[PDB]
Amino acid sequence: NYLDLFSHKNMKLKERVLIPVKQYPKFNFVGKILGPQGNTIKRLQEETGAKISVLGKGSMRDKAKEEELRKGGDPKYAHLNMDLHVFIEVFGPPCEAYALMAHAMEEVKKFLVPDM
Amino acid sequence: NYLDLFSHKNMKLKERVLIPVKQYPKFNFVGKILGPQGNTIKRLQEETGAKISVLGKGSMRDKAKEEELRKGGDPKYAHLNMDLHVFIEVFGPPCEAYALMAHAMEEVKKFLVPDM
Repeated sequence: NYLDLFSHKNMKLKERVLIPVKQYPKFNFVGKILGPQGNTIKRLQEETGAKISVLGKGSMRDKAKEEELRKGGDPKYAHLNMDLHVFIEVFGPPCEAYALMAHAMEEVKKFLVPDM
Repeated sequence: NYLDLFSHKNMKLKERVLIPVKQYPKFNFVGKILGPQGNTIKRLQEETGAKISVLGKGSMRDKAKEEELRKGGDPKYAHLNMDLHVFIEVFGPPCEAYALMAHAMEEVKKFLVPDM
């Protein structure tokens, strides 16, 4: 469409960011992002105002539970075939939607490139 | 697609931002953005690392030249039917393409919402 700076309806922005395991062979990304019992990624979302979730091959870490669930074919576990990644979604007023997503990308970069 | 944080090939991002003339009845937006013979929007681009251009009904300010060019139907003047807007385009490495466009949006907000 067009972007209207004074629009009351929010636009969405979405990104699937690969988790660079190739580049960090011994780094437990998945662990770090999620945290002691769900609490990190919880505050990460609270802090960014975005929806962030980890998805794809290796996201439960547990090759079995993933094979079971994949093979179960429940649609919700669809993502389990995909490369491991972080799925960032914002829903924001046009005047700030880019700000939101960029902030969110920053915060997430901190995890995915941890020696930045 | 997917977003790769360690990718050498740049992604593009584009936005068409309406210039809110209804909201600022007596404000010469077009003038301000372009400047003394082209120099503002020139630095704006230099500073953001983005491609920024003003387009649509009123972007020359000159009802005649616009009628002539519209009716001339040269494809380049296509935009002359559209609402007046700023067209922001970035071409950037994935790890910072969002940063770039958000910065650029901010800089442009500065012009389009001038009393903010």
